[PDB]
Amino acid sequence: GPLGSVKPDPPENVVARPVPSNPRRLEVTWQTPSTWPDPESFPLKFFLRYRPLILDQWQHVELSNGTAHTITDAYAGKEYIIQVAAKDNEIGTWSDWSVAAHATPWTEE
Repeated sequence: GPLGSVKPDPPENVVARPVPSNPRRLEVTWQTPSTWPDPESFPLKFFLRYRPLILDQWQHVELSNGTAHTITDAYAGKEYIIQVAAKDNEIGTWSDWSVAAHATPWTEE
């Protein structure tokens, strides 16, 4: 493609785990795609967006080099659809929203 800055494949190992010590924290962890070689030499910008299952509010978080995002803005009583995208810091090769992780922080009741 763009010879080098090829559109990064959908992030892998994308698992949103709920913190039992926080009824609103969602440890959204992930990793670079299997197709992606070195995540260091190629700063992969991850675009995370968490929208409540009761409100159509698509958030916008940029992770220049984040692989473990912790969001305390997640509702424990409602599911959160956190979609993760990929892109290259060098050349703008925006990748459409792929992985749509489903999670729910510690439902303290």
